[PDB]
This record gives sequence, C-alpha cells and structure tokens, in this order.
Amino acid sequence: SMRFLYHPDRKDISLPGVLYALGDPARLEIVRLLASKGEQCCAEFDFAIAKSTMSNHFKILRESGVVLTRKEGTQHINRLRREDLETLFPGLLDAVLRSAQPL
Amino acid sequence: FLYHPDRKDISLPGVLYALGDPARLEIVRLLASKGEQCCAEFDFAIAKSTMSNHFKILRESGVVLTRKEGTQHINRLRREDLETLFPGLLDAVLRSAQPL
Repeated sequence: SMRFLYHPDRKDISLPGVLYALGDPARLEIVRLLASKGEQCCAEFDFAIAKSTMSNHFKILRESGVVLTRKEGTQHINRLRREDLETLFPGLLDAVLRSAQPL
Repeated sequence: FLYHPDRKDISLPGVLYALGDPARLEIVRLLASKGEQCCAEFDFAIAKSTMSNHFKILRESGVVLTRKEGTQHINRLRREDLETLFPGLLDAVLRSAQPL
C-alpha cells in the first residue's frame, strides 16, 4: 500500500473533538509517544488493552484530527498532525504534553 | 460545597475529557471570562438531566466547584488547582475556544 487512512481536513477539526481525543490515559499516552518518538507502528503501543479498545482509540485519534495514519504494506503507521494542531490551536499540544505523566 | 475531588485525584485525562465536549467547554469558557456564575446562564438545547450530568462531569473531573446559595447553584472554575497541576493548560484551551 501507499496511502493515508481517512483523516479530516484542517477545516473540520474542532477544539472539543481534539480534547475528547486526548481525554483518555491511553490516547494521551499515544499522543505523548508520537510527539516524542515520531512515527510509530500501531503495534508499538502495548498497554494491556483489549485490541478492540486500542482500535477505537486510534480511530478516535484519527477522526478527531490528532493522528495521521498511513498504511504501507501490511502495517499501519501513526503520525501526530503537529502542524495542523499548531495552526488551529496554538500552544495546546505543548500545554497538554508538558502536563502529561509518562504512562 | 457540592461534591468535588481533592487536588490529588484530579488527572489530566479527566480534565481533558471534561473539556472535550462543546457544552462543557462552553460552560468553562463562560466561567473563565464572566467569573462565578450561578443560575441558567447555560441555556442550551439540552435535556435537563444531561446538562446536570455535564456539571457532574465538570465537578468530578476537578474543573468546576459548585456551591449552593439558596435555590441557586453557584459555579466557579477551579483555576487555582488547574494552574497548580497543569500550568498554561486553561489558557491554551480558552485561547482557541469559540462560542458555541
């Protein structure tokens, strides 16, 4: 494969949607890891979580506008939409990441 | 005061979850500018029990402190606690918050 999974346009990202997507210890930790380690394979996050719940987590991160997910080959690789979030919500990301605790 | 957690039990995912809703975010946005607000300043097209759950979520997550004065419920942003635990978060959020 060589394509990006569905992601909203900058136009359709809302502040409540982003906060909801960050509003979970697992998702917050995903974003924390994506912010510090760059792109990560979907399997990179082993949290002792039901795979259905982890799948829902990434889907929320994608649909909310936080995460850009790419499918290359068999696996899905995840990336923080840093420019989109900074342009829409200056200071939000750094404010959230400065306050997060390493899960 | 109504139910409210101790500062030790306020977490960031819980605060962000409480803010991650347009009605709840609107409540916080009003309380930040116009200060301690009683009463039905939060008149949205929402079920009464659902607006009540919104306030319960805001209280349980450590965002809002509510006290009863007469028949009225005076709500107050826990700015001190939130700034103490999560400096800059509230401003980062309010800077981009738009009226609903």
